[PDB]
Amino acid sequence: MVHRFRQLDAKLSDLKGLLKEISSKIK
Amino acid sequence: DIQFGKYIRLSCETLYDLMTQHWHLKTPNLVISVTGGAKNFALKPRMRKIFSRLIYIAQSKGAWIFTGGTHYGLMKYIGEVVRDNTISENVVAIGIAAWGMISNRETDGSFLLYCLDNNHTHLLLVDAKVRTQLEKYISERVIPESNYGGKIPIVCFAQGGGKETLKSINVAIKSKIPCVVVEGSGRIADVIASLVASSCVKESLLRFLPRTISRLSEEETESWIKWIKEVLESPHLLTVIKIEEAGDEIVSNAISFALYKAFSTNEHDRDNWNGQLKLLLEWNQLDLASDEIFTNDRNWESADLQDVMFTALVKDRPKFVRLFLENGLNLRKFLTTEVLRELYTNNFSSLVFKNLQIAKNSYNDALLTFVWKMVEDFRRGRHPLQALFIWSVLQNKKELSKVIWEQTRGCTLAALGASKLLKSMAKVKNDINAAGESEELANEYETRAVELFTECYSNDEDLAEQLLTYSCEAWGGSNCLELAVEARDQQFIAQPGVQNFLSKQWYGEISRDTKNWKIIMCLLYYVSFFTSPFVVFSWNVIFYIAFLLLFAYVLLMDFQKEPTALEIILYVLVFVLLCDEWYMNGSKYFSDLWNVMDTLAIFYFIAGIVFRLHSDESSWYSGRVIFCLDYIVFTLRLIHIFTVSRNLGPKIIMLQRMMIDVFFFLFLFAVWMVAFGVARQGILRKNEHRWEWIFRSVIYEPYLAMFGQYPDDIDGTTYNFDRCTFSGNESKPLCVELDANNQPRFPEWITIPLVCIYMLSTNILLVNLLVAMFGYTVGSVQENNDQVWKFQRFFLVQEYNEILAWEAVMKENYLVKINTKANDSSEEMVHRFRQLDAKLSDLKGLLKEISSKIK
Amino acid sequence: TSPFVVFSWNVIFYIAFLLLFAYVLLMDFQKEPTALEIILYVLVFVLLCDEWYMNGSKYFSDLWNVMDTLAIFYFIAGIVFRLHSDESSWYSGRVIFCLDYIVFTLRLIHIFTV
Amino acid sequence: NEILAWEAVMKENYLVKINTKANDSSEE
Ligand SMILES: CC(C)CCC[C@@H](C)[C@H]1CC[C@H]2[C@@H]3CC=C4C[C@@H](OC(=O)CCC(=O)O)CC[C@]4(C)[C@H]3CC[C@]12C
Ligand SMILES: CC(C)CCC[C@@H](C)[C@H]1CC[C@H]2[C@@H]3CC=C4C[C@@H](OC(=O)CCC(=O)O)CC[C@]4(C)[C@H]3CC[C@]12C
Ligand SMILES: CC(C)CCC[C@@H](C)[C@H]1CC[C@H]2[C@@H]3CC=C4C[C@@H](OC(=O)CCC(=O)O)CC[C@]4(C)[C@H]3CC[C@]12C
Ligand SMILES: CC(C)CCC[C@@H](C)[C@H]1CC[C@H]2[C@@H]3CC=C4C[C@@H](OC(=O)CCC(=O)O)CC[C@]4(C)[C@H]3CC[C@]12C
Ligand SMILES: CC(C)CCC[C@@H](C)[C@H]1CC[C@H]2[C@@H]3CC=C4C[C@@H](OC(=O)CCC(=O)O)CC[C@]4(C)[C@H]3CC[C@]12C
Ligand SMILES: FC(F)(F)c1ccccc1-c1cc(C(F)(F)F)c2[nH]c(C3=NOC4(CCCCC4)C3)nc2c1
Ligand SMILES: [Ca+2]
Ligand SMILES: [Ca+2]
Repeated sequence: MVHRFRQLDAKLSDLKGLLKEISSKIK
Repeated sequence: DIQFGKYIRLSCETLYDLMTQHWHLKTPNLVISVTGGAKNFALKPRMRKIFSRLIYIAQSKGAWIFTGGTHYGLMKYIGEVVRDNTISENVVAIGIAAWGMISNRETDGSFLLYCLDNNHTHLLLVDAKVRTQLEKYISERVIPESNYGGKIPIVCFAQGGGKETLKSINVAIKSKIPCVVVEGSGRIADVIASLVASSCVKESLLRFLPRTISRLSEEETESWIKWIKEVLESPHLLTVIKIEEAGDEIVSNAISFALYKAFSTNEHDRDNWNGQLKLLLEWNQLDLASDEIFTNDRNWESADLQDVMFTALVKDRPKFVRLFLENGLNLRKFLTTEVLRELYTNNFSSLVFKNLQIAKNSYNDALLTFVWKMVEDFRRGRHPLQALFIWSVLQNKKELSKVIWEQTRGCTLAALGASKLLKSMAKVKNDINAAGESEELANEYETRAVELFTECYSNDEDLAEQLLTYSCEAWGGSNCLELAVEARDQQFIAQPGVQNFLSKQWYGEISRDTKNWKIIMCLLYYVSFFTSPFVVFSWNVIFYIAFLLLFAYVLLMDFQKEPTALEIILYVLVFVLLCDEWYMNGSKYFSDLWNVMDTLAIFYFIAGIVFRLHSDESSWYSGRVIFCLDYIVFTLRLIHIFTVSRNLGPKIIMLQRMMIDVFFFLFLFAVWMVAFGVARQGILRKNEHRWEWIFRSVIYEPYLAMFGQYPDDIDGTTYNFDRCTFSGNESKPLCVELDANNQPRFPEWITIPLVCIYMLSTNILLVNLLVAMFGYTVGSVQENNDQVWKFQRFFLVQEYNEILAWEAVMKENYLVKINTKANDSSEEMVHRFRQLDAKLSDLKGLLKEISSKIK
Repeated sequence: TSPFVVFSWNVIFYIAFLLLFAYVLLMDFQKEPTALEIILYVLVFVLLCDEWYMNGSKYFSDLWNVMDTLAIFYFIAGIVFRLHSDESSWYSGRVIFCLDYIVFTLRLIHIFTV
Repeated sequence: NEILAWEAVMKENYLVKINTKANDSSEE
């Protein structure tokens, strides 16, 4: 499953990047 | 005093002066349960575990414990645990109680609205502030022999919240070094744990303690929120035992972390790092110390560390030893004559000293005397690393022994020597657990050496043998292989590499595994063939067989009155064999059975010669008989000779395991023989006055009965009077008792069933049972017999700079492999999911920050 | 006072008793009881007294106990035949003693279970 | 008396060990 959980972290990283981008947008 | 105990009963520092001298000694540490005991407390298993571990730690460190002592809830259990531990440094449980809640009050008085806890050793009466003042004074107390920079470090434990608990927490926080600790579960402790805004505080307080708040007035709850704000101002003093945690030694970790944080935040002890390191050394905290101190590479040159290092060696903290070595430390330079002298003179247990005495006196060995004289030389006032390893292993320090062994250059040799030392110490047995641990550690070191040698042989087969042949280099009298032999290391010698080396040596210069029969047929180029042990053994076997043939010919065909020259040659050959055995006399000649047997044979031969030379018929006949008896031993020596067959040796060795079964068989057989023979002889014969015939008819005939012979004088029809004699003036058995009519008198219906039963028991049942036992025995011990034969093969065969660096490289690779081996499996994911929650927490924090930004 | 030593003494005494019984049975068995046979009777009754102590427990529960009672009964019956002073009677008494000797010897199997 | 208390202590330790034994594995 380590192979497969590995897939999960990519979604979290992309979501964090988008969150930072939108935070820059508002401010 | 009190009966169920001194009670000062003072009103609201001076008490401490009297306490120190009159009653008990000073405290390296102190612990306080600030939270009071509710009328009803939830004593779930986790609380019980936490407080039992806390009490055990207090006993280990020897600290006072402060509690109310009302005999309700938590304090009841703490007192019970304290009493049980003290009965089985010492723990002291001082208690304080106000006269308001005491039901019965009397002025050596005895005691029957709270009831005082019985388990508390001491109690104080007041006509809570006194507790705070006493804690403040004890904190302010200055002692020079303190690793905490003085101040007598104090830790306060909180289990359940409340008004009194919050007041106590606040007053303690106002004073410095409170070191408050709050557990996960509690009426108000959960609030504090969750917090680490008025609206959020109100929400947490309501959800965690809903009912009590409604009773409280608005102003009072506002004041409580102010108190909680004051507590929340400084989070470094607060420490929380999170609920999710379920590991061991949680209490010790929490206490150590809180005390370390308090010491670090002093703002004047921050510059000093030795104190922090010593504090983290007292408590088993490796990761925290490594992260805080050694990682930064701030202010230490690694030269002073020696001091701290010494303490670890005496306090059994192997992980800190490894940490010091990794971060830079020359053990060779640190180890000096003075350091070793201090280590051996004082820190060395005298029990091991007398045990060394007894071990040396009981048995003498080269390495035992070497280590003995080394330790005496150190005590009275050269490979010091070996001395440190010996000191560590002797005291049975498992982990530190391995850590030290990792540094020795003679890895396998050191392991074998340690195993031999442990076995020799275990020989001297006085405690079961001590001997068990000694033998277990010796076996572990043996297995480690076997693995290391497997790697050595795999990497380089040709030169791995040089390690076995390589000498000690001052390590000890013997080398690796001899050291393994002395400790009876069947596992080590039974591995493929050592057996292959032994075979290659025994075959000699002859090319190995050419063909067995070619070498026999063959019986400078010739010198190499003629100097091999195989050929020498073949020649000796041939000579012995020829000697047996000559002995038989002289004994049977040509044995005249006067010694003939051929018999003189026989004498010369036997004395030549005696001279050959003179060489082996140097070793434990009487230890083994075959050696004593050969000495016996030689003695019998010389006695037979003495009879031979008398020249009298009755004397030289007895000499011939002596020679005949000696021939049996001389021939039976072939069984010992042929233990190297590789096909017969294991089977021959197996015979040693059948002795118990043979003894049981013989015991039953002898009992039955005696019973049956006595019964029959008494039944069918009168008084016998010839001793020989008693045993000839009681023992001999039943013994023959198992070989298919059937008794004849048991049936009247079969019985024949020709063999027997009425009187004793003859050499044949006495006749059966007769009657007035001159006929046999025995009933004949008693003897026949008896004989049938005896024959059934002996001929059939017993032998089949023996066969079954032999089958089970050969099945059970088949594998161990191979190891035993391989071990004896060493004796049977022996009867007739760059390498150091390469060993270091191989050992370094092996150590790197084994250290990371646990991480190689990586079958645990909890470790790894743990990583996920950090991202979610950071994302939630950023989300809250951006939400604050917009609003 | 160790049980090991007491057991060793009892085993030695039992072996000596067996030797004495065999000697009386084979070499010296005369018409009129001899003092040596009287000593043998005394020893057997001493063993009976010793078993009286173990009688308190489940004496008939185990096989060896009933076997020893049977042996004692056979011995006393053989005595009764022995004292009649008739050839046909004391010969049967000798046969009885011979049969009893088998049980007395076979008790060693039970004795050596430790 | 002392033996009884020592037995109680050992039994308490054993009970605490066994009760939390199922949680020790934590294979779920
Ligand atoms: C009076 C003499 C000259 C006549 C005897 C004839 C044979 C009975 C002797 C002569 C040489 C002997 C052999 C000399 C050397 C050996 C090797 C010896 O060891 C092994 O074969 C296995 C050793 C290993 O595997 O390590 C076993 C016996 C054998 C065949 C001996 C067995 C008996 C032999 C054939
Ligand atoms: C009749 C008396 C007066 C003279 C001696 C009779 C011979 C027939 C005896 C003497 C020495 C004996 C031999 C001693 C040693 C050996 C080797 C032994 O083992 C092997 O042959 C091979 C061993 C292996 O495979 O390792 C077999 C029996 C043999 C020939 C023995 C069998 C019979 C021998 C020749
Ligand atoms: C489990 C089985 C197979 C084992 C024992 C069976 C038989 C071998 C035994 C059991 C009882 C024995 C019998 C007991 C009594 C007698 C009578 C006996 O003759 C007399 O008693 C006459 C005495 C006299 O003349 O004074 C001859 C043998 C016989 C049949 C015995 C012979 C063998 C028998 C049949
Ligand atoms: C009249 C004649 C021809 C037959 C009887 C004489 C013997 C055959 C008798 C006398 C006493 C008997 C013995 C009394 C006690 C024992 C021990 C018993 O085995 C045990 O000791 C174990 C008992 C258990 O397992 O509990 C088996 C029978 C045996 C030999 C008995 C079998 C038959 C014996 C030897
Ligand atoms: C007429 C008498 C004096 C001569 C008999 C000579 C031996 C046959 C006797 C004398 C003392 C006996 C020994 C007395 C005590 C014991 C110990 C006894 O128990 C054990 O050895 C193991 C007990 C355990 O391990 O718990 C076994 C028999 C033995 C050796 C007895 C076996 C037979 C012995 C050697
Ligand atoms: F392998 C074995 F042991 F035979 C055996 C194997 C399997 C089952 C039973 C036995 C066994 C055991 C015992 C005991 F355990 F009781 F000793 C026996 N005893 C006797 C007899 N007792 O006395 C006799 C000899 C003296 C004359 C009277 C008859 C034979 N036969 C037995 C058979
Ligand atoms: Ca020899
Ligand atoms: Ca009995």
